[PDB]
Amino acid sequence: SRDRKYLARLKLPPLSKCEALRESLDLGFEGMCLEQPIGKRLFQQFLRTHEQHGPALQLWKDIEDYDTADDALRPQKAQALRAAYLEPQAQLFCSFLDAETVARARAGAGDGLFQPLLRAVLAHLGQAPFQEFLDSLYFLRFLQWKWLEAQPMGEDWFLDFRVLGRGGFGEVFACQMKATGKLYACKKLNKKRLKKRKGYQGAMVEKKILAKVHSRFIVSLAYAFETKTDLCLVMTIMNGGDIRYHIYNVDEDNPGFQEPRAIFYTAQIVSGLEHLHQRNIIYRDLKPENVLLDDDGNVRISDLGLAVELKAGQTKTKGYAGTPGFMAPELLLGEEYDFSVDYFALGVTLYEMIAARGPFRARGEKVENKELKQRVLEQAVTYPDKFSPASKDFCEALLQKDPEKRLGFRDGSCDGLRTHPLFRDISWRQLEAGMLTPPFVPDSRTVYAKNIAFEKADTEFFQEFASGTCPIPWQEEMIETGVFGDLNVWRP
Amino acid sequence: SRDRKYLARLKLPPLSKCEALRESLDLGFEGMCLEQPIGKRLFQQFLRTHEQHGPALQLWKDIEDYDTADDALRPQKAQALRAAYLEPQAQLFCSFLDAETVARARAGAGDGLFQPLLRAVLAHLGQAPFQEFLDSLYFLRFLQWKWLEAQPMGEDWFLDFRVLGRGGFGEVFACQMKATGKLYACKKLNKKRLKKRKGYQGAMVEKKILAKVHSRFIVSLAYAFETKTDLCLVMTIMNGGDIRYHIYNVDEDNPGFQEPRAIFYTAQIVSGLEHLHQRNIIYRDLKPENVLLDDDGNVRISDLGLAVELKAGQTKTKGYAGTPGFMAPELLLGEEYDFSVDYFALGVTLYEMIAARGPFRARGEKVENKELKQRVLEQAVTYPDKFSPASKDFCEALLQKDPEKRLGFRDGSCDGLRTHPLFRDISWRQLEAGMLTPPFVPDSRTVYAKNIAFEKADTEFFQEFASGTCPIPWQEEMIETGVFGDLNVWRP
Ligand SMILES: COc1cc2c(cc1Nc1nc(Nc3ccsc3C(N)=O)c3cc[nH]c3n1)N(C(=O)CN(C)C)CCC2(C)C
Ligand SMILES: COc1cc2c(cc1Nc1nc(Nc3ccsc3C(N)=O)c3cc[nH]c3n1)N(C(=O)CN(C)C)CCC2(C)C
Ligand SMILES: [Cl-]
Ligand SMILES: [Cl-]
Ligand SMILES: [Cl-]
Ligand SMILES: [Cl-]
Ligand SMILES: [Cl-]
Ligand SMILES: [Cl-]
Ligand SMILES: [Cl-]
Ligand SMILES: [Cl-]
Ligand SMILES: [Cl-]
Ligand SMILES: [Cl-]
Ligand SMILES: [Cl-]
Ligand SMILES: [Cl-]
Repeated sequence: SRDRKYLARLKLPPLSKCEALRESLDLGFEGMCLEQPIGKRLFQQFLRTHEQHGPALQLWKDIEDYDTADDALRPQKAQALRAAYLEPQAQLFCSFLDAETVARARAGAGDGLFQPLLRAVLAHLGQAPFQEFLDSLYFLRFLQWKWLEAQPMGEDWFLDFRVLGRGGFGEVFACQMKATGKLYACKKLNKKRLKKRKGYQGAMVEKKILAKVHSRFIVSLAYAFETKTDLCLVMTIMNGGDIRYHIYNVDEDNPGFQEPRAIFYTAQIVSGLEHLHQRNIIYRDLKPENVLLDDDGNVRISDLGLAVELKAGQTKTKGYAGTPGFMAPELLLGEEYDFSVDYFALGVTLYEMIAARGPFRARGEKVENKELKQRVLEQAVTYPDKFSPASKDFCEALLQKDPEKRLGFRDGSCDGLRTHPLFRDISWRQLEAGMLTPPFVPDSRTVYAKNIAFEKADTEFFQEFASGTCPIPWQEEMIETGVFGDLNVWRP
Repeated sequence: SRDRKYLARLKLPPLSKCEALRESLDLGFEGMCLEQPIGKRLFQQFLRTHEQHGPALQLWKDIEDYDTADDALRPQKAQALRAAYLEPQAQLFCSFLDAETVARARAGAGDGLFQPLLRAVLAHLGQAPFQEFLDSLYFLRFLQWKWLEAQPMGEDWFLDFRVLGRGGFGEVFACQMKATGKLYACKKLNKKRLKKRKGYQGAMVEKKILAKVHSRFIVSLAYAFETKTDLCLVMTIMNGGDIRYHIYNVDEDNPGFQEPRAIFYTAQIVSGLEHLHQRNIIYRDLKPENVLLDDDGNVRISDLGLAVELKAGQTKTKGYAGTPGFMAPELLLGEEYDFSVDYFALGVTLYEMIAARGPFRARGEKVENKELKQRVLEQAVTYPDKFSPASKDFCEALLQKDPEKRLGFRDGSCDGLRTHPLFRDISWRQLEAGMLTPPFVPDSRTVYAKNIAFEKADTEFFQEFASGTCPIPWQEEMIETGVFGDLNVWRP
């Protein structure tokens, strides 16, 4: 799948070419060695080759391993961890730690056992070991990768191979990054039609939100660029398409998802919504057609074209935006609103997943926006026997017409909502890491995709929009596809 | 055999500690990338990881491989070389080369086919590829190894395990470098006895000569250091001891070497003598007791305590030095002399190897220095039937009493002497590289070794003498013993 010609442009530069990055990059520990996948990998390689750091690195790795392990393996793991690093006879005893820290980590039993230990380990690693890393070859090799990350990688680097859909949103293609073979979805916005529909500012707002979030539960933006005709956003491809299709069109006679599958998607959508709300962004368009499914069985939220970022000291907004059937009463009435709107839409979405109809409209019923609006404002929802008591109760809590009484985001988090009995069987710590096996695994639908004067103000906007490569996704791609391993070899 | 505790002091430094070496080292291409084993290895690793340099490196390696191959394999090698790098369809065609150079290298057939090609390859490598190496991680890793090479590695680093011999020369021990396990011979000079026998200047002259030669046919000096009681020279151990022992004491009834074995040692001693004479050094003590044998079957000259380096514009010297029986007439008469003296001693040594007696004295005969001196000056040598015509003729040529008529060093080399029919079966190019199988392989004799106020002028001399680690031998040891491979790993 890799193409030779583009793979050959991924060459590490001479060191002298990296002297300007060295001045201008943020070189803090958390930002470089914890948050950037290449930074982390290179930091850990430095630790592994410096025997004095062996215990700190192996303890670091063993805590991450513990944090994502199946419930049945945690006793034996927390025993092996303690014996290797914490007990007085431990072969890899971590003597940079406080006696208190070692004490507490040897006691304790519940969730987040070792989270305090981990903070201590990362705190230690950010002092002398990090300073030694900055004076090593490994740090320079990080600057070389960062120089590469910053090079031009525009339309030429992507091969379009299938049309996924066209409409007012632009056109979306399945495409392949030529050097690595990685598959992506590319959304293309026609520059002329965009100017004439005065959509510059909306498009920019969407791109910005996508660039600044980084969640496994939200489609990722990996590249933003321009062509002569289009502005282009290269993002995670979700091979299953939208979940609405799956609710109705897979078992046509008996549509709807089984509860475990519905619950698992809800949990992933809640994780996505929390990520946005913690960054002061309101999504405003949650519905089944904008929740996408991949062929591992996981979902992400997509279509961030109606989303708003709240400004400094802003807790509410106004503005009529959404999809009829999913907009909360407070929005339909023209009031100010906050993150609450997305929780009502969540309620509606879960209802549909289980019932294969919405709470206000029978399957296939045709309702004009006025008749729908008055149903959302006045109609009490009923629940068929198809709903368990926990799914009914969760749904009632989200469908509260008064946002003051609705379940949602409280005290900076969704942790309140995570405690509802609906989610009693979800291991959030494995969900967060992508390590919880989905209750259902679908087939890919990529084969159902069919084959393939501006002013200076227009120019400057396009070029600002075309900000290029996003660091974190690019580092992921390089590691995942094996390119990092191949180009980072010291002696074959 | 490696010891953990000393191995642990071989740690590569932080980069900032190498900034002063970077200013003060000679960083020329020939000196760093061709002559220093670690420099070369790191240069070749840089070439191997930069695909554009692949052809130059593989051609470089294939020429060295050709230069040392058994005679029967050279046709097929020179064919495979031409097809890979030189013909218009060659997969690894070397397009930095001139069309003339490629032409000549495709023609030709004799000895030194590709020597002009090799000069062209190394000339090319010393331009842009070398400049790219200096701007790479590989060059910095070279500075790190050079910093290590310069660290204190005195008496503590060596474990003495056997006494090889004691006398007026000091004491010689078999010893082991603790970090690497490498075995060496260590010669120790007692500081008090040395001062009192006024031997400071002689000892210094010897150390200096050993440090500045680098030949596979001369014992190598690897470390020079002091203790509270001794000055110490750590050098190649030669496990067989001196060849005099082997002439007489292995087949006691029928002593002497077979001609092929004698010829092979002579060829190696000539290679050693040429190395000295090309550096304007006269050995002055060649004899069987100072030619040492190792258990691969190869010999080196040792005991450089009488050697002289001629000064600028000096072609002759005077001074009565040597061993009775091996000193040339011109020296015995008190005349000026040059490199010719060592060729007479060669004559004597070869005579003894074949006859198991000297040319002037029967086996076991006792002759006072006066009666011997007059025999060397007046007696015509005779040759038993034991001598082939070629060995007789070579011996006659070296035993000429008139140094003007003696075979020797002419026009900067021994190439004249190399053409004598005696050496018709020696492949000099494999001999020079250590790649000619010896006609005889002996057993090691290490088990016959038995177990274990100064002025400020004295102080300054000892510390000048104790110059520490010699770069080239140290880099060899690191590579040979596997330490280089182990510490130079980038990702285990
Ligand atoms: C192999 O992948 C697919 C195949 C299909 C779809 C979507 C995808 N995948 C996909 N589709 C995307 N968006 C998309 C596809 C059709 S319209 C559309 C959009 N308006 O964003 C995105 C945006 C980020 N990542 C994406 N991944 N389709 C849909 O999900 C249609 N719904 C959005 C309404 C079109 C149907 C097929 C099977 C081709
Ligand atoms: C396992 O190694 C040996 C063992 C023995 C000898 C020499 C060596 N090896 C040796 N011997 C060396 N020198 C040496 C050993 C005894 S005296 C002496 C010297 N005066 O330099 C050197 C100097 C550089 N490298 C050396 N290697 N011996 C001799 O070669 C004695 N002749 C020089 C006269 C002593 C005998 C044994 C077997 C112990
Ligand atoms: Cl690692
Ligand atoms: Cl390093
Ligand atoms: Cl299902
Ligand atoms: Cl509805
Ligand atoms: Cl209804
Ligand atoms: Cl959990
Ligand atoms: Cl190599
Ligand atoms: Cl490099
Ligand atoms: Cl023999
Ligand atoms: Cl004699
Ligand atoms: Cl005689
Ligand atoms: Cl030859």
